[PDB]
Amino acid sequence: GATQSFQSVGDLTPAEKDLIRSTWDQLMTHRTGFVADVFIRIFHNDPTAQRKFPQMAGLSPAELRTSRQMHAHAIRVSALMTTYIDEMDTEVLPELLATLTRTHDKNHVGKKNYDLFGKVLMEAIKAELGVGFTKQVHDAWAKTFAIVQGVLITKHAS
Amino acid sequence: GATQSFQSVGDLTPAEKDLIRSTWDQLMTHRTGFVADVFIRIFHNDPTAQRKFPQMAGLSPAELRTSRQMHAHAIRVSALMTTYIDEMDTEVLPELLATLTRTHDKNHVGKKNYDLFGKVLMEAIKAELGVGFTKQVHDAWAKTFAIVQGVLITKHAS
Ligand code: HEM
Ligand code: HEM
Ligand SMILES: [C-]#N
Ligand SMILES: [C-]#N
Repeated sequence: GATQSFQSVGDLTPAEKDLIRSTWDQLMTHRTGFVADVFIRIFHNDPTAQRKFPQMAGLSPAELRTSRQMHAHAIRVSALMTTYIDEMDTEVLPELLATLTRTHDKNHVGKKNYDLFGKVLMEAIKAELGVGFTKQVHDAWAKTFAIVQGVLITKHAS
Repeated sequence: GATQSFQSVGDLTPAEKDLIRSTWDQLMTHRTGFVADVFIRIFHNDPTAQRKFPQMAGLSPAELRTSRQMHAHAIRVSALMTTYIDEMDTEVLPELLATLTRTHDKNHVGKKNYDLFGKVLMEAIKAELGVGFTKQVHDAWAKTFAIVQGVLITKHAS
C-alpha cells in the first residue's frame, strides 16, 4: 500500500529509451503479425484467457493464427500502442493509460494475467534472431512492462 | 426493421472516396485541434453531453479548449479514426466498428446524439475557409457520417 508520486517513475533513461523507439519500428512492421502472434501464444498456457475477450468469445482457442474477428484486435490495440510509444515522457501518459486501466480493472485482469503477456512478449523478440540483441533491451523492455502495465495499479487502489 | 447485406453499403465511390483521404490528412495535422474543437462545440447546444463521457465527468462544461483529462481523448479517438480511414474498403471495417458499437450502444447513444457530432463536424470544415471547397465534399462527408456512424445499428437490432 502506497500513495506515491504517480508517474511512470522513470521511463528507463534516454540511453535505454531510444531502443524501444527504433525496435518498435522494426517489430511494428507486422501490426497483425507480432501482436496476433504475441496473443495466440498467451492463449496456449493460460486457460482463463480466450473467454475474457468479448470478440474472440470462447469460439476456438487453439486453431488461430488469423481470420476475421481477431484481425480486428491485431490492429485496434497496435496503433493505440504507437500512441503510448509516442507519449513516452509526454505528460498525457497518466491520463491516457488511466482510461485503459478503467477497461481492464473492470473484468478481473491483475498481476497473474499480466505475466503471461510480458514474458510471451519476451519470446516474440527471440524469433527476431538477428543474433544476440543486447542485454540493455533485455533490461529495458523488461523495465518498461514493469512500469507501463496500467501504471501497476488496476485493483491496487484500496 | 431490416436484416440486410451488412457492409457500409457503398462507401461513396473512388471519385468521392479519394477526397476524405487527402482531406483527412489536412485536418489531421491538428489531432488535438480539429477533434477537441469538434467536441467543445457539441457540448454547447446539447446539455446531455458533458456528463456521459467518464473522464470529462461533469467538471466544467464551458471553460474548455484544452488542458489535462481532455487532451487524452483528443488523441485517443484520432489515431483510431485513422484506423477507420485506413480500412475504407478493407474487410475488417465490420469487425472494427462493431467493437466500437459495443461501447456506445451501452450507455444510450442513439440517433439524437449522433446529429450533434455530424453537423458540428460540418462547421469545423468551414473554418478551413480556403474558399468554397466543392459540393462533392459537401455530399461525401455527409454521405460518410450517414454510413459509417456505427454502421447505423447501435440499438437498431431488435
Ligand atoms: C501492454 C499490455 C496491454 C495493453 C496496453 C493493452 C491494451 C488494450 C487495449 C488498447 C484495449 C482496449 C481498451 C478500450 O476499450 O478502450 C484492451 C482490451 C482488453 N484487454 Fe488489454 N492490453 C494489455 C494487456 C492485457 C492483458 C495482460 C490482459 C489480461 C486479461 C488484457 C485483457 C484485455 C481485455 C479483457 C480487453 C477487452 C477487449 C475488447 O472487447 O475490446 N490485456 N487492451
Ligand atoms: C464518428 C463518430 C464517432 C466515433 C467513430 C467515435 C469513436 C469513439 C472511440 C474511439 C471511443 C472509444 C471506444 C473504446 O472504449 O474502445 C469512443 C468513446 C465514447 N464515445 Fe464515441 N465516437 C463517435 C461519436 C460519438 C457520439 C456522437 C457520441 C454520443 C453520445 C459519443 C460518445 C462516446 C462516449 C460516451 C464514449 C466513452 C469515452 C471513454 O470513457 O473512453 N461518441 N468514441
Ligand atoms: C489487451 N489485450
Ligand atoms: C466518441 N466520442
